[PDB]
Amino acid sequence: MQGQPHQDAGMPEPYAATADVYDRLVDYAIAEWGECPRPQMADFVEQAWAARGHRVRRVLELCCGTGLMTEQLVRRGYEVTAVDRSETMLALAKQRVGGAADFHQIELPAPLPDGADAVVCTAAAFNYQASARSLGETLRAVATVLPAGATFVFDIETAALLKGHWGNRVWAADEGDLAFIWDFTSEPDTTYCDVHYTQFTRHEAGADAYTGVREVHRLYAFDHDTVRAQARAAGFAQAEVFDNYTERPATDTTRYETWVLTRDER
Amino acid sequence: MQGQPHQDAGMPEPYAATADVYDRLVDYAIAEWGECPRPQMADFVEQAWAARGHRVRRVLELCCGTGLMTEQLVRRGYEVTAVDRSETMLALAKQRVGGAADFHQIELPAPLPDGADAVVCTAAAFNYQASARSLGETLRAVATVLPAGATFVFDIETAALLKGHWGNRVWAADEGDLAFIWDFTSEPDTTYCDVHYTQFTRHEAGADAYTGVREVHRLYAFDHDTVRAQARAAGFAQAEVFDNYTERPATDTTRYETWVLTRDER
Ligand SMILES: Nc1ncnc2c1ncn2[C@@H]1O[C@H](CSCC[C@H](N)C(=O)O)[C@@H](O)[C@H]1O
Ligand SMILES: Nc1ncnc2c1ncn2[C@@H]1O[C@H](CSCC[C@H](N)C(=O)O)[C@@H](O)[C@H]1O
Repeated sequence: MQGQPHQDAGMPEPYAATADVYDRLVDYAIAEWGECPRPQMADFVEQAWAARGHRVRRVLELCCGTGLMTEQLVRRGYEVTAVDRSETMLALAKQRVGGAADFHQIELPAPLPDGADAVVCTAAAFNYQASARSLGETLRAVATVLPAGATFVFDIETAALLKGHWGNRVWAADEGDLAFIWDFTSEPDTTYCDVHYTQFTRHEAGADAYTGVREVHRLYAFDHDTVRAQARAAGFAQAEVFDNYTERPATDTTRYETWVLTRDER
Repeated sequence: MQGQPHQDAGMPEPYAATADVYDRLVDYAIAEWGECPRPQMADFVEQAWAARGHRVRRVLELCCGTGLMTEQLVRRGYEVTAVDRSETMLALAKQRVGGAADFHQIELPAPLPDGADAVVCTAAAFNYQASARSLGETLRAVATVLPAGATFVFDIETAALLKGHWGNRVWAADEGDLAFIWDFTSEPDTTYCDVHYTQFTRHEAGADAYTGVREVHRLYAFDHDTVRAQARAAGFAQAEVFDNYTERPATDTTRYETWVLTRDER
């Protein structure tokens, strides 16, 4: 996976070993750090479409993961195409949604399936973009399949958090059947934070045996000037930034920034 | 163990399951949180004795643990008596020091061996005292064996930390062969913090099997007025408080307070 630490043989790529705990860790993130529940994310994007008079029918979802946002869009009656680089994540998305969405294994940046009325990318997937250059190339791929005036909504963890909050701190929990640790490290003059994730899964209740699994996730911070510059060059001169899928403009307490990009029109 | 959470059958008392990782966790605490290395603790207590003209020969050490402070005192030529409630901790202290100190298994408060010229209690052992009442009873036991003008030096984690720092936060580390989590919880109107400690010990390098162990430690906060009141009632009207085994008076950044109590004289 481009942009992730070079590591030994048999070391998992992000989500290659942890896909089967992802939904549980999302429930934890919602309860602990303020990650937005998917129904609210879907309410927000629908409100954004309605406020522009967009008769959105076809939605392209990037980095769909296990399909938590995909299922909201499918339930609401959209014709959903959903893409992700991870075969383990996609297998869970297919279990959740079945044939009600069209799934593709694609590593961004790469050409995207044509025909959408709107594009979404939820839950900080864009923090895996390896560079401002790659981010711009991914935004170009989106612009290619969106008509003038159409919208792309995505969220990222705010740049300071990957350097000054989580920054170099540690979080963990012991839930008995599973214990997990996130150890964040960010070197002085880099734009990224390495998250060393470790988990221990109990073999059986009432016994003390566990299996340990580790994954390293490199997360890149993008400041507002970089997002705006790459968006403009990609064909989204208009970009706005909100606080975590609410209509409140982003402020200094925002942890998850929701960017609403509008495709250039005439 | 009085003052510790009532828990199920087969749940370890403090240090009953973790004595064999204690020295390693002290090395971690020294590196991570600023716990004072034992040679410096010993330098500080010796400087305090010299500043009073005390020809200290016999030292009583309370809550000696695995003997890290005991070994400093023995090396420096003192005649050391050392006591602790924990058979697992004392077995490690005897491995370290052998017959060069006189060890007793005693749970404080209780009568102490007579004859000391000075008493010490290092590394926050007094935060296990179950109440201000118990603390006072332990101080009385010390006063009983100390002559007029003699000193008792002990340290405690500062009251605010057990309510406002560690307070309700989490710390953890994954070191490969051992991973550990401290999960601190402190209810609104209590004077104590429960530390849920969990560790996972690797069976062998190059394999993913671990064994999990948990211990719960209830730590009590004592404010300055309480320490001073119980010390006075016990026969130590003079009490002074320093920052972590330096000659600097305690301040608002002090995490480990070093109390120097002087036995009443005429
Ligand atoms: N360059 C890239 N191309 C495609 N998928 C990517 C990617 N970088 C990261 N991902 C995917 O981004 C996801 C991040 S987790 C977010 C999942 C989902 N959007 C949700 O709302 O829960 C993972 O499934 C990961 O495999
Ligand atoms: N009431 C009590 N009576 C005796 N020992 C006690 C006690 N409460 C706690 N302890 C002991 O206090 C120790 C705390 S760890 C500190 C060990 C040592 N003084 C050092 O400098 O490293 C443990 O060994 C524990 O068993």
